[PDB]
Amino acid sequence: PYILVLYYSRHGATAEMARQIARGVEQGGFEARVRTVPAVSTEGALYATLEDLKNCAGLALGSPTRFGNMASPLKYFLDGTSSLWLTGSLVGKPAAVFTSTASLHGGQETTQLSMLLPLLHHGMLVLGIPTPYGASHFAGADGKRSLDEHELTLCRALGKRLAETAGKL
Amino acid sequence: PYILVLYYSRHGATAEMARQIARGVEQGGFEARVRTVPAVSTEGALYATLEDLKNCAGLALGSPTRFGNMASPLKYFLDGTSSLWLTGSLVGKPAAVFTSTASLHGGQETTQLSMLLPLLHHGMLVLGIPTPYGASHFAGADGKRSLDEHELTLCRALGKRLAETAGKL
Amino acid sequence: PYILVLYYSRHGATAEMARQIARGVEQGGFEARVRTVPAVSTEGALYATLEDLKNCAGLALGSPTRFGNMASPLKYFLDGTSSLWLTGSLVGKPAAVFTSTASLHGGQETTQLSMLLPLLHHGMLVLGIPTPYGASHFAGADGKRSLDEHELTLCRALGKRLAETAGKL
Amino acid sequence: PYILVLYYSRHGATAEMARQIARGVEQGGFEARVRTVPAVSTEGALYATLEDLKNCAGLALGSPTRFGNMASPLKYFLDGTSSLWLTGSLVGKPAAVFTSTASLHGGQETTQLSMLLPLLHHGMLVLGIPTPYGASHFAGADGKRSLDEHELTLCRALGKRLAETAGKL
Repeated sequence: PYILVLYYSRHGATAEMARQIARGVEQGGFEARVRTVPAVSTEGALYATLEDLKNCAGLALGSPTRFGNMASPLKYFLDGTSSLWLTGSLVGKPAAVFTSTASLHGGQETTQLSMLLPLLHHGMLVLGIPTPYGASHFAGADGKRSLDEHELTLCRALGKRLAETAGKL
Repeated sequence: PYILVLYYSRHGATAEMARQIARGVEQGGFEARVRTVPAVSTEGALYATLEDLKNCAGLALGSPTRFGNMASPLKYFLDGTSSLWLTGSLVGKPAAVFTSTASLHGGQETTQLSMLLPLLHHGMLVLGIPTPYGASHFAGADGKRSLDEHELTLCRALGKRLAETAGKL
Repeated sequence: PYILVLYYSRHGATAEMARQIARGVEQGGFEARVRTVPAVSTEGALYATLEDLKNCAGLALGSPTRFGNMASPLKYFLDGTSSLWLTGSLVGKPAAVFTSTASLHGGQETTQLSMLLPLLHHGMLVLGIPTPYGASHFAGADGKRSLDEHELTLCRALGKRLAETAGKL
Repeated sequence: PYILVLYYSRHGATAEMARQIARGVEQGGFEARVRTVPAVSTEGALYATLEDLKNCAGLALGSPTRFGNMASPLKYFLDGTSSLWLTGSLVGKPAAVFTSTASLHGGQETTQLSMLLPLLHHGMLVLGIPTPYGASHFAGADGKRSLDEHELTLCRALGKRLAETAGKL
């Protein structure tokens, strides 16, 4: 009976968003299981496992926007979920996304969008904020800037909405 | 207690897909209300109304792929739904998409994708087929080619899944 | 030897962006031919023609964001360009997009994105701003708010870049 | 005076597509520099370097479709190109994409699409096939199935078109 809040964070912006979403989830009648993934190479929160994904009632996926796509260490953990898609899990379970960007120009909607693609592959029901595809944060080219009362509200709103939908389902 | 199957059709390909989805919906424990929209200019099934959208338990949206986007007469009917977004309806209700293309090259996924965008704006919960974003049909450059046993299965599957989710919700 | 700046405007926000882009185009060594399209129904700048599109050296496409997609009257004019895609024109010619939104939440990137899809169908070379997919404007829920020195800079930058690329090509 | 054909391959499908594109590039008046990237973890062609990307006249990017996104080892190599975006390179240079999928359902257009996002971030001019966003290959759930005369034609066509555009630029 938990929503998995699964994310990756480089300079900790996506990490705080994760926590707030978790609060939302709790407010929504569910236990938040907040997890991350390890760095990758060719040469914090606890690390997520396949079984974490297999057993969640629903999922919130987070990454910093990295050139319009999700961060590779997260992509790496998902690339290792064939089994779960093949036996058709995550199917039926609700999901949402969230992102952080260190950039004025843009790139969050599209990244949120690119992260809903796989969830729709795993056959999940995707929901947003009524950005509209998911919770977003501007971090400022310092990576420094902190959430606002507004961004905090949106994170919990989404977390709460995700949990309530898993409930209603 | 009905799923609105809302679509536009030029040469009737999307129209047959609509019907099959409707069958799915019935199989799924719901009444299908199948509707279309009128042609637009500067100079079949019954026509949809705003109240049709306001009162549905859930929604299936269909168009032929027209240069990677949905057909304008459909876009025109949606552009007239501000009121519904403003008072935040459709929110919470499930939705799916479907498309027809007269083309080898491609363009269906992207069009399905571009049609899920607005549903996520109106705050809906979007579901696919576990293409993966929605039911698709190749019509062949004649516009002629008919559904297969396979494409028919997918249409009802989606319709049934949409209705069952509205149910579970 | 002209770049077609083709757009639709409801409350004139996209219209001013069009003009500025046109200035950019001129700065870039090209004549701007600024055109719009007429309203559509079931029951300003000059109107664009098919031949306007056939003969341009390059293209800038503009719309207000309407539920994550381009405005229907524009979609309607493009839907009438089969001939041009079929005989494979626009192919090789550069193109860019621009948008206006009356909304805080979001929706511009995705709309810009959904408008680059067709250009890639017609086989065009698409370029952005080095949002990153094209020039954007927040209009404020009044539709009232005017361009900034910043948004103005971006519009001409894009127009200038589009024209220069058509040049280099 | 070379087009960088940059790709990742798991079971060698994207690898053959790379080679064919390279042939295209040669036919188009350019030297193909075909490169890949190493596997990533938490615990063939030569490997690409940052300087390979810095000095190309243009770029073709390839991956297998991995849940609607590009493969993580490729994403990892791109995530290490901040410097190049920051000093605004790749800007002005043409680019294309290509993909392989082991799947009936779908996912190639969207993945091609998700790979054009970053290229548009790095400020590149993106071109397709006049799928329409780039060259695609069905590998069959064996990963086994080989290119067709048709898919081969498309790969070289794209490679040739990419090189010719870099030429014209």
